[PDB]
Amino acid sequence: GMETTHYSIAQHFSSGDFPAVYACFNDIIEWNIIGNQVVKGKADVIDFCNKMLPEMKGAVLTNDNVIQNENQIVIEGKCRYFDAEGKEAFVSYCDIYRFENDTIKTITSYCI
Amino acid sequence: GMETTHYSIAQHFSSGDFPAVYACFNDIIEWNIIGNQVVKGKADVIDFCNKMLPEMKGAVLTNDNVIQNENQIVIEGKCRYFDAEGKEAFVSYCDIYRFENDTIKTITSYCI
Repeated sequence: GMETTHYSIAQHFSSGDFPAVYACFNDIIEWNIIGNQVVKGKADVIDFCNKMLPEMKGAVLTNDNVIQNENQIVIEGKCRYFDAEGKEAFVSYCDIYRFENDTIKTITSYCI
Repeated sequence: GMETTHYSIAQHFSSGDFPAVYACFNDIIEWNIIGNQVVKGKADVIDFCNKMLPEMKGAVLTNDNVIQNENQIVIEGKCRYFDAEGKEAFVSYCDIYRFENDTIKTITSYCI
């Protein structure tokens, strides 16, 4: 049902596998990366995700926790990557999805 | 009912009015301030909140959005405060509460 589809979409996006869910983007999707920027519209969000994709492919992302209602879903997780000293580092993230039926209407990401 | 009580508790904590909800803390409550620290146990979390309270009283906190299931609740908001130049600044927060019936079991805060 809808709950399982939302769950899957969110899991894929949060873990960096953006291309698996581009077809689920609303035409006017917004991605609000808190403290950074808001990317708006299907084409601009897909292009931004594609620019970012190699960084995700080189990193290791683990989704840790999920909070789901009928409409909105929240995923916490961590992204392991390597810093300037070429040393291991971790970004802790919280991604919040608002769906409009089976499309992603908004994504809000807190990344620390 | 339970949903409205959880909602109220979370609203008060997220807006910095910690003393209104100390009586709702679980004995082994944990507050995980992402990228900072984990404060553990009722007494230590209350003491930490009390140390922080004057900073909250001098700031202006606005809860913007809420995602609630039967158990866990997520509040997004912003805290307006003044920086080193004595200039206005804003921390964007996402607070995630896990309840154990009517007690707060865990709080996880992402603050940017």
